Amino acid sequence: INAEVVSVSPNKLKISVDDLEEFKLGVGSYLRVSDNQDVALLAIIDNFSIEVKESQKQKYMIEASPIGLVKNGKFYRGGDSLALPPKKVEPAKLDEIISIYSDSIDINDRFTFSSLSLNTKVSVPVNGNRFFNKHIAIVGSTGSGKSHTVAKILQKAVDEKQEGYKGLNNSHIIIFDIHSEYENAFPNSNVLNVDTLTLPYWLLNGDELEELFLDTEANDHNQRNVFRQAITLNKKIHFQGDPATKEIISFHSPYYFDINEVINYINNRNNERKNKDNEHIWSDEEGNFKFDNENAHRLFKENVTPDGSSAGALNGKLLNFVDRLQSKIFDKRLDFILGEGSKSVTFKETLETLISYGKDKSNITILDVSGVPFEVLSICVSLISRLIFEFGYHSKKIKRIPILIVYEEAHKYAPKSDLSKYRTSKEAIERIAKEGRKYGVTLLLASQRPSEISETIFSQCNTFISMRLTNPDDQNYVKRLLPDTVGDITNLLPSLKEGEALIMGDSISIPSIVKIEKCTIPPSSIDIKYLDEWRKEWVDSEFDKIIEQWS
Amino acid sequence: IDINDRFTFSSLSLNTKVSVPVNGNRFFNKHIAIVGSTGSGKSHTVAKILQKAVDEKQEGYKGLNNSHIIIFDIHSEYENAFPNSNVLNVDTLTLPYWLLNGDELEELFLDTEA
Repeated sequence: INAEVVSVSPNKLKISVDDLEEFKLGVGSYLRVSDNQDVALLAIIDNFSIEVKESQKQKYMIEASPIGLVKNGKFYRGGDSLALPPKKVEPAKLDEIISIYSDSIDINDRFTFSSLSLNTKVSVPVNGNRFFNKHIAIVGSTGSGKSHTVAKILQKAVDEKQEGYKGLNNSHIIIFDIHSEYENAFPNSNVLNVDTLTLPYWLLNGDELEELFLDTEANDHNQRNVFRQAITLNKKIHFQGDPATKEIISFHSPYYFDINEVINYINNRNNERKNKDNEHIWSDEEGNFKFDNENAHRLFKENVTPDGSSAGALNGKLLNFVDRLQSKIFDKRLDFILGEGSKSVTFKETLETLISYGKDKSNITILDVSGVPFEVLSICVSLISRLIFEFGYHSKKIKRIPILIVYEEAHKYAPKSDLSKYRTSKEAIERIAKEGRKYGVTLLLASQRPSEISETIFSQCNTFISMRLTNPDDQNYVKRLLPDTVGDITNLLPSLKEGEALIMGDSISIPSIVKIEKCTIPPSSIDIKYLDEWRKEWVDSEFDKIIEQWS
Repeated sequence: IDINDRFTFSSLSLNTKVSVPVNGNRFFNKHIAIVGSTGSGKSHTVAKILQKAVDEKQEGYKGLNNSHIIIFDIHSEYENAFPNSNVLNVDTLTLPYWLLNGDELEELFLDTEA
């Protein structure tokens, strides 16, 4: 009567308020509709309105959305028919808001890293087991502090430990940051950039190893056919294992090979010669032989001279091929993956760095891919993604350790586009998403452009923490891909504050607008302060020093 | 499909309760194509039809039926699949040269280029 619900729809609650000051508050506040005790329905507020009757004081309209009903402290989603035209409205108390989030998850499995935006005092704990074992997607536009949330979750991930022992916990954290953002956020972490990390070229699969050395645009099927052939025979001779395994070895099979002998194989095939017997005869100081699958290993050496007065069938068709590989094998930017240390490294040492079980075991491994060239960025981010998945695949085989692969700027690796330069990372990250949940290898898509991420990869993640999203194309992409929704809270995305997040999913009890805790040590990236350097005087001695290094 | 004609070797993936028979009279008499990349279990699915065709026997007798499947396997992948089968590798199989025609005999022995 004084303040009464006048429209009870199963999705929208429209109530009558005579005066707000006596009623007590903003958009998104929680409302309780119960004049009868022992049961209540909790409704979040959509919007206010004012209808003027022109004969009395104006009545403030409050449209609310029922998020669910509470019975004896237990929150159940849905809208019951117990609501009647004689109902009462008043703001929900702090203890009833607390009971929505506190009672749903047990004390041991609570994982709190934020608080409600409407009321700071109430803290929202997410179900930690359901949050981490399932894939997470943290999308929010630039300037919204998205990387602060990806940090503050991970600082709470390391700090979440068992009470039995204090120290380095069970987890493992791998971050693929391009902006070098999380160096300051985790100072005790193990950081690997191009100058120290040495990936092996032979661990690349068939899809990965083709695009590292070739391009699909300027290479025909006959041009690549020797390249699959040349590596395949080089794999078997360097294979020191049992002969009962070597027949399964192919170009897709990750076994060690020497790339420089493959270059000599391509270069020698560029200079192949036909004799009077019409056979690719070959000459070296050890003897005289013909080109065959048995005697192809002595072709791999450099000191092989062609003999014959007539050219071969595949002669001269590989000079463009070998020079393409010749440029990459001494490309100084590709020294981390085709260098001398890549031949000398082992698979044990390769996985000892990415997992970081070395001299300084740390929870968090940072793979700074800023120095990686952009044409091969989608390959190193694909090789490591497969390697941790293969580590996760074989960790349960030797046990018959969850690893979070944080993908900073995840749309750069896994885009909606189907271009061949992003082909390697998109299908490998799909294997992390679709399959790796049961092997313990779980991911974290952190990106400021969610709409560039492919839908298949993005939808698999079921817990959706979102900061301010204000690009209209980004908003329509995320709001279409939602597993759950509450009426007027997805429209609040461009109006979110700094550090204020929207987190939904089956881990959290109810979708809500939360405020992530402020980072004591924020993920600040050290950059070239352009206006600070440009304000200084003209540096002239430093130009001569650069060219000498270049030369 | 008639009762004597039904040849079930699989079940629906979206509903495993229902069995999916094929017209086995029209299944084998017209040519079959099994297609799938490595690691897809295609060798298991290829073998499964061949066990079921072998086990497809009339109840009036106990023993061998009239199954005749000849396998050109290049990866040596179904030697362990069928224990009652005969495997003929190179030291046991014997191929006469005189049964080759002149088109095969020219390629096996000589080269026209030299």
